[PDB]
Amino acid sequence: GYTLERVVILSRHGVRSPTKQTQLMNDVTPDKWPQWPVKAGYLTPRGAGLVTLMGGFYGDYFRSYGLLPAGCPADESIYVQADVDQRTRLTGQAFLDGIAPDCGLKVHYQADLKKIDPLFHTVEAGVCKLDPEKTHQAVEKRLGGPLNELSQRYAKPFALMGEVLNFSASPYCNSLQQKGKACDFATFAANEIEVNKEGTKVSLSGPLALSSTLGEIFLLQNSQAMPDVAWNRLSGEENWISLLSLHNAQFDLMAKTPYIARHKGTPLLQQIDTALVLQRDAQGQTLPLSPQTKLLFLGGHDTNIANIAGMLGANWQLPQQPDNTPPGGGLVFELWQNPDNHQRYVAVKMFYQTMEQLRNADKLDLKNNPARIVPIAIEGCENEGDNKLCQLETFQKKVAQVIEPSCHI
Repeated sequence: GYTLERVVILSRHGVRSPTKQTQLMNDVTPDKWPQWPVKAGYLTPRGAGLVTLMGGFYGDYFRSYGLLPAGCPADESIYVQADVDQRTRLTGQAFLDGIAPDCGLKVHYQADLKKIDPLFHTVEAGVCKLDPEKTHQAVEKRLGGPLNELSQRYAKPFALMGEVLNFSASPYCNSLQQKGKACDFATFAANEIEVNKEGTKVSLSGPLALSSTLGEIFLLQNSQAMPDVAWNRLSGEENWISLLSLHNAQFDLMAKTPYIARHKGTPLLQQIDTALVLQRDAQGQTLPLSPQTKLLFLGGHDTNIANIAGMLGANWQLPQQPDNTPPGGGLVFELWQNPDNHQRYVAVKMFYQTMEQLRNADKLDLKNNPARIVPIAIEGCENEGDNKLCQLETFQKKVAQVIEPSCHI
């Protein structure tokens, strides 16, 4: 039986309200968008509740492998570091409240909340720049051709989005008709990538970008347990998968394309790796970890998970969760050891709540209703057995190959 030595969780924050509403999001449907109980982008109180339920599951799971004891953890054995946003801070705290209730443990974060954290937003912080030509070339290579082919590649999902929106009856469609254009949702505008002149932001505009945002909104509505999701026009598991495939495609192109992913993800990959093996003074280990550290939780974003997955050549689909980087989901790194020969191994898993588990705020447990756990294959690793184990030396080698040296924190 192998020993679980240490764990790093790269978590998305929990259920949040939508990002700020734009005129375009309004104009592509005749219907009114449901209002939310919190400011744009904030974790909702129900979202914090769900994260706490997941924290409880994490606690049950890790305690089953003796990583943490019963009751309050040994001090300094869990470290929780969050990005500066409300949704990430509060997710970190909701996690602790679940995994170690009434233990006085606290989320930690950057001293100045009014500045970007380069660990979570490396390119934004100017650590390293994206070159516009290389970015365009890389996203072509990822996609397998020009952006105009997205309309065919995702024809059925785009048609479904237009249906869900009732796009044909929308102000945007009328503006097309008045110029003598048809109202094909897939081609309402061009898909275009823009790298700013500083090389500190890459943005996508057009139908894929919009559809990625809107599909997430619907998924959030459902996860928040709002009574009317997508105006009652979105039903069925395959429709959910198809609609969210636009969102996942947008994350693949904009966040997993290795040129972009390695620039954005180097600091987090190094922090993960160095925490996992507990090389406390190695380059890229940015946190005041103790020798007794057993578990690091990193409270971040879907983009962070995607960046890491793109660096590591990881790709997945989550049963009963159509967003690959879902609310409250965590990309979990486990260090295992064979006590017989001392060989160590890394395992990578997505831990997540299904749509139904989020909507119904299901209490989670190891036996009857567990969070879902999906083992993740890593490109160039042994991926051996059901747990897809990578030999530690192989994993360390892979990390060293895919980091961008210029993007060290």
